[PDB]
Amino acid sequence: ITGTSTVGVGRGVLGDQKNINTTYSTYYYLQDNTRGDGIFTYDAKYRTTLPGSLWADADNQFFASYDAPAVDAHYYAGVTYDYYKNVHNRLSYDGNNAAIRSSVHYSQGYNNAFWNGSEMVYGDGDGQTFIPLSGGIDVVAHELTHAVTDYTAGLIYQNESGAINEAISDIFGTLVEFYANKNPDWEIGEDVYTPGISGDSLRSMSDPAKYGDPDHYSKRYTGTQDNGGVHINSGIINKAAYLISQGGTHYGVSVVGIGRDKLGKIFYRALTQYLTPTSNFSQLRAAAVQSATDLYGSTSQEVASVKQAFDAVGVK
Ligand SMILES: CC(C)C[C@H](NC(=O)[C@H](CC(C)C)NP(=O)(O)CNC(=O)OCc1ccccc1)C(=O)O
Ligand SMILES: [Ca+2]
Ligand SMILES: [Ca+2]
Ligand SMILES: [Ca+2]
Ligand SMILES: [Ca+2]
Ligand SMILES: [Zn+2]
Repeated sequence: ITGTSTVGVGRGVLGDQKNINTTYSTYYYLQDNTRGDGIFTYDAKYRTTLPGSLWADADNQFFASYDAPAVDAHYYAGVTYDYYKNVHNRLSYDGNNAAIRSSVHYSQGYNNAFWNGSEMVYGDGDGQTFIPLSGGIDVVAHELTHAVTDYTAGLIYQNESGAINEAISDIFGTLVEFYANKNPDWEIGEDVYTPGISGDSLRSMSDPAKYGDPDHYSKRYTGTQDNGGVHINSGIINKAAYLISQGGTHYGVSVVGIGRDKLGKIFYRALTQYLTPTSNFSQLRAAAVQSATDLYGSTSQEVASVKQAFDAVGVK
């Protein structure tokens, strides 16, 4: 859409008011011209045909219930773009300011969100297991991060490399949640999962076992479902990442925490410089150790904490 940049206001999934970047040309569109080559939000209209229609509104006010998921997918994708640029100096997912596209209201009662190889897609949930998925900033950043991985390490979505792929998305989705300071935690999907149950979440990084996911390599899923447990074995890496940042004693192994910022720095560098499509857990350990060495020196505390964390979850 060619037109004039403006700013509209709307209400998100959780009922919060926010300003969003729009474009005016007869109608007001969900097109943000301020970030890279743009952020574009589409209406999939309860269908599965993608991307749908670029989102058009007559008055630049998005307070209708149908508007909510579009407001949050659009705003959160801008925050995520900002985190990557400001913290890691990366311009969009491809590092060259590629336009970011998202489609909301996909299918009917769809309990998921995904990156399709080219855009982000968000279900509205069935109203019980989930509310519209774009209302969770960690969900939005998890999605966008699948694009970053695809453009960098290219981790195949199955078995060990696939669980690394999932852990990266959970790790950066949590870092983005802390960055925006939106009631941050080490849990995934809490803001959009089981609207009737308080206190739960989809996965836990602090204690993956809480929901039945492994927190040690010896408890790894060896089966075939979920692409060989990509959403299951990611718990082993999630736990390692939480220990590096926060510290703690796990299975008798003590880790001194080095904080989130450094965790982000070491993970980003492993991702963009050392990981490959087929990397396994043991290769990730080597990658993280080498990144920390590059950044802080072989004899630093940072390197020491990375080794301890991996030894705690039984990776190597
Ligand atoms: C019950 C669901 C939410 C759990 C799980 N999905 C998830 O954990 C998150 C959403 C979550 C952060 C809210 N979605 P995802 O990005 O991991 C699903 N992606 C996904 O399955 O991607 C594979 C794919 C490749 C190419 C084209 C299309 C799809 C799953 O698919 O098993
Ligand atoms: Ca309107
Ligand atoms: Ca939170
Ligand atoms: Ca969270
Ligand atoms: Ca809940
Ligand atoms: Zn994922």
